[PDB]
Amino acid sequence: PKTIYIAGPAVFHPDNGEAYYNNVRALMKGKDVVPLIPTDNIATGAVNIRNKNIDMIRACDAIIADLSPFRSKEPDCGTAFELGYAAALGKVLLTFSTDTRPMVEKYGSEMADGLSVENFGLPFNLMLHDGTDVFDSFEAAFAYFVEHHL
Amino acid sequence: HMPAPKTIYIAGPAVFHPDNGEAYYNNVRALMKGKDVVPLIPTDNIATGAVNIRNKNIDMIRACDAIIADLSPFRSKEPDCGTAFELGYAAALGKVLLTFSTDTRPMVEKYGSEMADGLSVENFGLPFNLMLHDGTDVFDSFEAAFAYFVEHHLT
Repeated sequence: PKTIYIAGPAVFHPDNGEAYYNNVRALMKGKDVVPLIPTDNIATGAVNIRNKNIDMIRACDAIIADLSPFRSKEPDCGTAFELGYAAALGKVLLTFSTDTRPMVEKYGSEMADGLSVENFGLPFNLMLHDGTDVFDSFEAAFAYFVEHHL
Repeated sequence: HMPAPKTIYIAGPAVFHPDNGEAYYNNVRALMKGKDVVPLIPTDNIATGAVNIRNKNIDMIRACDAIIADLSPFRSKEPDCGTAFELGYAAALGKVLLTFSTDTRPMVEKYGSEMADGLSVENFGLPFNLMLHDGTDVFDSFEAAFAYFVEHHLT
């Protein structure tokens, strides 16, 4: 029974990600996979939340990271960190975003607020992209997983 | 003579500076002059192609003894996600993790509440997302993070 770490800023929504995770649970029910939900409200304190989340990344088979814009046109840094942790461990890396326009399109130019905008046809920072397509939703990323990863 | 200096990956959004970070990186080099430690500078203007840049940066992270990551606000009150990824990569490999920000106020002070624009703000007394904090002090500047490295990790 495989495990997927469910990374992303759903946890900051007013419902603490309840609807997002319920949707994730419903999709993976009965498919020999089980979600690993971040511990941001099952552990107490920043230290044990970080450690238990890291434990889940070490245990997972793949990570599905929601790189949708968070508070700006940039994805959530906590999700980015978890993706880097998973990448260093050789996990299967799957990402999606609700806005997959190239960064230069999102920002309107190759510079905003005095800072240059990456121009590689990618929707976000190039470190977050390992060659696999950026999917449109958790469903698309999860459907890709089941077909190519048992 | 320097057979085996320590190495530090210089992570952060300086690559997006209008000079591609040259003034920042030149100062990093000057700070390390004459010490048994050398900088590994992101390849963001070394290699062409997003694939090769990412591969080259990961090469440097795998090689490094420590990462000093600039987690200052980047285009918002949040740090740069590229730097955050590199910190996660280094953390998984067990590197020495050092971070700094030009704004070390807790997130709830930065955002002025525990919820901002319908999205909650972490309330753990940390200046940024708790994944990016491993227990070490958050320093004020590269200078401060590097001085901590010199005191504790150099010799």
